[PDB]
Amino acid sequence: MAITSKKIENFSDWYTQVIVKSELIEYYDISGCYILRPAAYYIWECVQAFFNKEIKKLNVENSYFPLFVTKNKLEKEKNHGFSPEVAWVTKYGDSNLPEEIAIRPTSETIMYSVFPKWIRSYRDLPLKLNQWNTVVRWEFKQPTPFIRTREFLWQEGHTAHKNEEEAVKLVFDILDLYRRWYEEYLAVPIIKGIKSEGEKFGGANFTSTAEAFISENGRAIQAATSHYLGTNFAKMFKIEFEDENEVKQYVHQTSWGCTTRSIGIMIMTHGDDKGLVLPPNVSKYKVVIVPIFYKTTDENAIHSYCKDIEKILKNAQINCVYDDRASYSPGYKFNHWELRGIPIRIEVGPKDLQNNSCVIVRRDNNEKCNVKKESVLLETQQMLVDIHKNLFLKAKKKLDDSIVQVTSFSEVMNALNKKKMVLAPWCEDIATEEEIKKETQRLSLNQSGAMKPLCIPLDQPPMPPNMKCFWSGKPAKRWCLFGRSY
Amino acid sequence: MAITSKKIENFSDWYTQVIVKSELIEYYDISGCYILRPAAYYIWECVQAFFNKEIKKLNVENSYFPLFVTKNKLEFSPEVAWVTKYGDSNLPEEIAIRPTSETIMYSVFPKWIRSYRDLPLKLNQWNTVVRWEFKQPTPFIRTREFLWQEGHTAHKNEEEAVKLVFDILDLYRRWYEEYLAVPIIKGIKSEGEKFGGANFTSTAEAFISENGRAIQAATSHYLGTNFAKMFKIEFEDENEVKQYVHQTSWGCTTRSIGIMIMTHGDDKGLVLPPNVSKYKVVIVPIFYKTTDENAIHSYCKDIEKILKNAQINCVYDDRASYSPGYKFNHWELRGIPIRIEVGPKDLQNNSCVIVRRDNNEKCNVKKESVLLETQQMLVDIHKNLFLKAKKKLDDSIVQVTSFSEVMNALNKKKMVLAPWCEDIATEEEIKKETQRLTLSGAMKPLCIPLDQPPMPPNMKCFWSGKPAKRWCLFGRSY
Ligand SMILES: Nc1ncnc2c1ncn2[C@@H]1O[C@H](COP(=O)(O)OP(=O)(O)NP(=O)(O)O)[C@@H](O)[C@H]1O
Ligand SMILES: Nc1ncnc2c1ncn2[C@@H]1O[C@H](COP(=O)(O)OP(=O)(O)NP(=O)(O)O)[C@@H](O)[C@H]1O
Ligand SMILES: O=C(C[C@H]1NCCC[C@@H]1O)Cn1cnc2cc(Br)c(Cl)cc2c1=O
Ligand SMILES: O=C(C[C@H]1NCCC[C@@H]1O)Cn1cnc2cc(Br)c(Cl)cc2c1=O
Ligand SMILES: [Mg+2]
Ligand SMILES: [Mg+2]
Repeated sequence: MAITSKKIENFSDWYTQVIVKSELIEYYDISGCYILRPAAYYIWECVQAFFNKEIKKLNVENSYFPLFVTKNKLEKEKNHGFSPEVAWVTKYGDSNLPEEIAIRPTSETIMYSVFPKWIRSYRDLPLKLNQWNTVVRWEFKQPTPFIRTREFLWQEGHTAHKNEEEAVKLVFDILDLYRRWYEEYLAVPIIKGIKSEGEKFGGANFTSTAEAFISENGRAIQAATSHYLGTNFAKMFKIEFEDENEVKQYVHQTSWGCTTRSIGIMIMTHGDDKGLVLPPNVSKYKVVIVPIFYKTTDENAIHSYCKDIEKILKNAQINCVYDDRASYSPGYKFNHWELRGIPIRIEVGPKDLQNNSCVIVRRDNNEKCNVKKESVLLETQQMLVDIHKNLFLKAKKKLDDSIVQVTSFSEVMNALNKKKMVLAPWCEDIATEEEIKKETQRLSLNQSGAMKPLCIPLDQPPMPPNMKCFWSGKPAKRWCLFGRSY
Repeated sequence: MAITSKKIENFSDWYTQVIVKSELIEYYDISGCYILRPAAYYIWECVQAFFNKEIKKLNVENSYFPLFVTKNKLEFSPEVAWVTKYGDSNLPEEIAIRPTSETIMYSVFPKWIRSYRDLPLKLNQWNTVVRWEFKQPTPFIRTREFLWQEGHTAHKNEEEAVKLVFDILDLYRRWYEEYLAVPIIKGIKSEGEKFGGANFTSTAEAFISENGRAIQAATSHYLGTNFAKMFKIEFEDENEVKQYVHQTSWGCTTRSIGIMIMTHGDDKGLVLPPNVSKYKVVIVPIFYKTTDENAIHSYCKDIEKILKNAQINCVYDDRASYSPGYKFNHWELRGIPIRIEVGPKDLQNNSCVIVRRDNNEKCNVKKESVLLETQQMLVDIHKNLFLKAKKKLDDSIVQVTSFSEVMNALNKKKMVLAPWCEDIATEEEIKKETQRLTLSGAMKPLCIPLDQPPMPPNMKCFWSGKPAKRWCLFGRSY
C-alpha cells in the first residue's frame, strides 16, 4: 500500500487514495455518504471537546432537537433555493405517511418555532443554544469526502440577545473559536472576513466567515460560518421580548456552524506524497516504535527495550504504538505508519540498544536525530510541539503566498491561472458579483472557472483615497478577496 | 408553576408535568419525538463522558457510520422509516434510516479483519436512530427517535468476547448507579425475549415502584459466530487457518434519563443526582431592608467564588423580580441538589443555611467551612438517593413457587421471582393468562438474574410443573 498519485500532479486521485489508505474513511453504497473510521472520528472528538469547553465559557448550552421536521414547519417562511436538496421520509415500513416529513438540513425552523415560548421578557436573555448533530442535504454539487457530503456531522449554535452589540460581539467570539480550532488543533490558517451581499446567508444581516485556501489546486473553501441575523428571524418567527418598560422588542439573533469539512481541509493542507500528515493534537498515537534486527540473535532484548520506551511514553500519557509484528520488514512499517500520519517514529536497532539511544524521525520534514533513551520523553514532548508549529507555519506561508493584490481586472486572470486568489478594491455593488463570475468563466474557457467574492477581510490593507473598483471603475469601498472555490 | 398531580396518585400526569415544568423537554409536532432542552441533554453528556472514559480503557474506538442504509443491505419491518424523495424527485431506490447499525457495519467488517493481528476489533458510535413504534410513545422511555450509543466488537474466541460482554454490562451498572443513582439487576434474557441474532442477551433491569413497571435499562449480547457466518467475517489465526470471529454488541439510550426521573422524582418536581445537575448549588439572598442589600450581595458572591474555585458550578440567584420563596420553589422544581440561603441573621454569624433537595434537611454552616460541607453533602445526597431506590427495588420483588401466588403480587405493583423451566413455549401462555386476569396488564420474563438463589433439589416450574432450571424475574413493563 502506497500513494500512487503525486499531490501536485493529480490532486483528486491523491486525495481519495490518502483518505482511504490512511484508514480515515470507507466509501459507501449511497453516493455522497462516507463511513468515518476511528482515525477520522478521533479528530472530530478532539475538536468537539475543545469547542465545547470554549463555548461553555460563553455560557452556551448544548441541546438536542429532532431529526425530523414537518413539511408545514420546514416550508413556512416562503422558500428563501434550497428545496431540491431536502430529503423526504414518505413512509414507515410499507405504509405511506399522510404528509411527508423532512430530515433536517439545518435547525432554524425547528428551534425558532419554540423560541417564542422560551423568551417572554428581557429576563430570559440571552438565550444561547448549541447542537452537536448530523444533517442531510442531497447535494447536487460534486460530493467529496469531508469537504461536501450529503450527510455530515457538525455543530450548530443559535443565540438570541436583547440588542445588536451583544449579538455581534458573540458572532466574532465564535469566529475566533473557529480560528483557534483550525490553528491549534488542525494547524490550519484561515482568513476572517465578511461575505458579500450576494454570498451571505439569505436570513442574515451579515455573514462572517473563515476562509481556507488549498494552494495545490488553487481553490478557496469556506471553513466555518458565523452570522449576525439581526431581527430578521425574530420578525419571521415572531420572537419578541417585553423590555424593561414592558414594550415588546425583537431579539437580535446569531447562528454559527462548523462541520467535518474541517478534517478535509486539514488533510488537504498537510498531506504529502507519502500520505496523511497529522497534527499531534488530533492523532490518537503520537509515536510509533519500530524495532530493527540486523539479523540479530536476541529479538527479546530489543523487544524489551522497545517495551520500556512504550511504557515511558504511555505513563506520561503520550499514547503510542509499538509495532512488534514479525511478518513485516522495518521498511514496510516506516511506510505503513507514515501513510497513517503518525507524527513521530522511534526506530530501535541493535547498535541503539548498545548505546542506550534510539533514532527519532519527524513525519513532517523527515529529519532524524539519534538521542539517548533517558531523554526521549522530554525530546518527544518538545518535538510534538515543534511539529505543530512547523505545520502551521508552512501552511500559513502557502496561504499568504496565494493572495495576489491587484488594482485592475486586467491582472486577475493571470493570478487565477497561477492557482491564486486576488485581493482587489471593490465597490461591492451586488450586480457586479454575477458579472465578475460570468466574465471570469468566459475568459477561463481559454486558459467552473468562475471566480467569486470569498470575503471582505477584517485585515484591510490601506485604501488609497481616490482608488477605483477593479471592475466597475466606480469608487472602491473596501478590499475584497476573490477566487475559484469548492 | 408547581406539580399538580402526586406521584403515588397519578404517575403519568405527574411525569408529564415534571419533565415539562422542570425544563427537561418540549413536546413536538411529530409524535414520539421530543426536544431535549439543556437540562436533559446535560445528563446525557455526563453519562456519555463517563462511558467514553471507561470503554476507552477497553480500547474501544469511537466511529460514525451513515444514517442511511439501502434496501438491499438492510434485508420488525413496519418500524423502519424510508426516505424516498430528494426535493420533488424520487430516489431511484428508497433508503432507510438506521434502526440500528448491524448491517451497515458487519458488511464492512470482512474488509477490515484479515488476521488475528486485526483482533479484537472494537467500535462504538454515539448516534441517533429511528424506530416507528406501534405503541403510544413515552418521553425518554419509548421514543420514535432516540440518542444512544452502539458498541460492536469482534474477538478471536468465545472467552474474550464473553468477558467483554460482562465488563460492558458492569459499566452499564455503574452508568446507572454511580451517575444516575439507580439500582439495576443484571440478568440474562429468556430465549424469546433475547435479540434474535444473539447467542445470549445479558441485560440490566430497573423497576419503578410507584407504577409497578419493569424497564430494560441496557443490553449486552454475546453474538457468537452467527453474524460472522452470515456476513463471512473471518480471520487468519496464528497458524494461517481461517476462523469465524466471535462478536458482541451493546447499547443504552436516553431511556436511562427517564428511568432516573421516575426513580427519584418527588411531588416537588425533579430530583437529580448531583453529578448530572449543571448547578450543584443555588445561592439565594434574603433581604429585609434596602440597607442590607450590599453586605449580603458581597457575602453571596464570596460563597460563589469559593465554590467555583473548587470546580463546583453554582448559580447565585440575585434576581429582584422574585421573592426568596418563589426562588426556593423554582429551583427545587429544576432539581438543584443544594440551596444555600443567606440572610441578615446568618450574616451576623459568618454563617449561612444549607438545604438538601432529596430530604429538605436544613443546617447552619460557617462560611469558613461551606466548601467542605457542600462537597460532603453532594456525596451524601447521591448515596441517600441510591440507597433509597435500592430499598424500593428490593421490596418490589416477591419470591413465589407457583402461579397461584403470582397475580396478587402483580396487583400489588410488584414483580415475581419464580422457578421456571425456560421453555420458550411457556412465554406467551403466561402472558395470555396474566392480562386476561394505556399499558398492558400482562407479565413477561424480564431476566434470569446472574445472582441465583439456591434451587431446592427437585423444585417444579411455577407454570408448567416440569422441573425448574433457574429462578427468573417476571413482571409488567412499558
Ligand atoms: N455538504 C456539506 N458537507 C460538509 N460541510 C458542509 C456542507 N455544506 C456546507 N458545509 C459547511 O458547513 C458550514 C455551514 O455552512 P452553511 O451556511 O450551511 O453553508 P452553505 O450555505 O450550504 N454554503 P455551500 O457550501 O455553498 O453549500 C460551512 O462552513 C460549510 O463549509
Ligand atoms: N423506542 C425506544 N426509546 C428509547 N430506548 C429504547 C427504545 N427501544 C429500545 N430502547 C432501549 O434501547 C436499549 C437497546 O435495546 P434494543 O435491543 O435496541 O431494543 P429492544 O430490546 O428490541 N427493546 P423493544 O423494541 O422495546 O423490545 C434497551 O435499553 C432498550 O430498552
Ligand atoms: O444552514 C444555514 C445557516 C446556518 N444554520 C445554522 C448553522 C450555521 C449555518 O450557516 C444555511 N443553509 C444551508 N443549506 C440549507 C439547505 C436546505 Br435543504 C435548507 Cl431547507 C436550508 C439551508 C440553509 O439554511
Ligand atoms: O438493536 C438491536 C440489537 C443491538 N444493536 C446494537 C446495540 C444494542 C442493541 O441491543 C435489536 N433491535 C431492536 N429493534 C430493531 C428494529 C428494527 Br426496524 C430492525 Cl430492522 C432491527 C432492530 C434490532 O435489531
Ligand atoms: Mg449548500
Ligand atoms: Mg424495537
